[PDB]
Amino acid sequence: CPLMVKVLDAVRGSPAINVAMHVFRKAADDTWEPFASGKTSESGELHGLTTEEEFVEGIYKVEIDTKSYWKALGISPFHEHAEVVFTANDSGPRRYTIAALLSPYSYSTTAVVTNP
Amino acid sequence: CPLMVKVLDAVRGSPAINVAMHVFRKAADDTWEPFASGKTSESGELHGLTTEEEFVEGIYKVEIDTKSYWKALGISPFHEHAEVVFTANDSGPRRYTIAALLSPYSYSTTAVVTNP
Amino acid sequence: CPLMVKVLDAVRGSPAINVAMHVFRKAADDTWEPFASGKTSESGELHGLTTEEEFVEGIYKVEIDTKSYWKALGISPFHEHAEVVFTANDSGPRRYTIAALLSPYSYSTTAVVTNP
Amino acid sequence: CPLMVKVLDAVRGSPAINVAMHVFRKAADDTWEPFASGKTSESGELHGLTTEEEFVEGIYKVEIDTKSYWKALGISPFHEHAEVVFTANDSGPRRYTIAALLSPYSYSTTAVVTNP
Ligand SMILES: N#Cc1cc(I)c(O)c(I)c1
Ligand SMILES: N#Cc1cc(I)c(O)c(I)c1
Ligand SMILES: N#Cc1cc(I)c(O)c(I)c1
Ligand SMILES: N#Cc1cc(I)c(O)c(I)c1
Repeated sequence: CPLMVKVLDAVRGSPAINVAMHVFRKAADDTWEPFASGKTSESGELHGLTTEEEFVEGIYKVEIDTKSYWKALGISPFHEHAEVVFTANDSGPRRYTIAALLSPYSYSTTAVVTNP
Repeated sequence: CPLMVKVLDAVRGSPAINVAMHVFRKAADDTWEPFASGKTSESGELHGLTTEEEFVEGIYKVEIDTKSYWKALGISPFHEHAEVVFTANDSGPRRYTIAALLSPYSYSTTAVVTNP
Repeated sequence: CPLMVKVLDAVRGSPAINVAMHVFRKAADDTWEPFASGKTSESGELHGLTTEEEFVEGIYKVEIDTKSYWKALGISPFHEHAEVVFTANDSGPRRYTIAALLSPYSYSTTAVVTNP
Repeated sequence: CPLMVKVLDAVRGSPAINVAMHVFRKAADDTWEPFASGKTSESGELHGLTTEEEFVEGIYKVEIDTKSYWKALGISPFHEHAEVVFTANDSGPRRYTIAALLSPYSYSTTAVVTNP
């Protein structure tokens, strides 16, 4: 599991559960190709998006569907989604944890990058 | 000032100056059409992106080149850029301030939306 | 304006108005001596806390009553208050902007420090 | 383990390791009494601060020594420490995870509160 995403709800002080996300990888022609997808568990975490073999060097984009999450709570939020765009594995394989901290009109995103 | 972007440097405790960004508007075929652009001033602010007449309902994307900012300071950052994607003006004109608070491995973005 | 505090509401996407705060300065016996206070304006800003002559080297604490702010909106928040503790003016006068970005279960605070 | 604190370094994209913190609890006379202390592990986490039996209702203050952390890296940061002040267990026993995301001139703190 070289890529994990964790999402927290800053309004309720809880993991953000059942948050969908779509992961793209930039292709050779500079377009976004589908890479992986899933939704967060009861812990706010999404594990198992990819494998060490599949997660090669590249530019990846994680699109977190924050709008659906807020709308289901009756909140009309600002953002369409929370986006995270990054180059991965440029200097060899790494493990990435992406955290997203969500409020209706604000989000933060942080990466913890470790060398296995 | 229908749309203003303010960028702060959370490492140095200063406005983030000379930060380049492009703004796009989503087209009917889901592609991103060029809309506005500029770079932040010595106050970290970018004013004059659009006018009220031009800034109508749509999904807008602000792509902030945070990578170039950090690289100019000799820091290898995580993100390729900071993206802010939002629907604007769906209830008629509003004034939007997008704030971005930058660190090498983390950013936060917040919107202040006011009715004229 | 040697010390200014700006407070934003990350749930509603607005300045946080009428937010009360007290500023203290640490005494030689480690107790907190009253220094300044006020509440944020309709722009979310609190100006006029001190003057350059009065604002000398020390450890300062800004105690922002975020709990009362959320309770007035019918939200039970996590924090009793948001505290910002920092040494100021140890290299002579500077100008300080303290920003606080508020959510019920999360806050961020950033400083912008400039040399006059 | 009803209280856990996790600290992340937003400059380096890593857990903040060996970060000291001191936890106080407000006494009946409105003074801060010592409650617990420790430092973060290699994962950025501090477990075992207290027990279910000892962690009664009260107002608690976690003081995270962020200044020593940055200084050891050669950075002169803004804050003396990152503070988290909260009422715990007001409606029965809960489990608290406090996360702190650190930059030299900015920090965020978020709580995840769960019912066992
Ligand atoms: N694999 C895969 C996959 C990638 C994307 I981008 C998706 O939106 C979905 I649904 C699946
Ligand atoms: N923001 C944030 C954040 C909160 C928790 I709890 C984490 O484990 C990580 I990694 C990041
Ligand atoms: N965080 C933050 C923040 C700081 C400043 I100085 C701003 O003007 C705005 I808008 C947001
Ligand atoms: N128990 C305990 C304990 C509480 C505090 I506050 C401390 O600063 C130390 I050192 C230990």
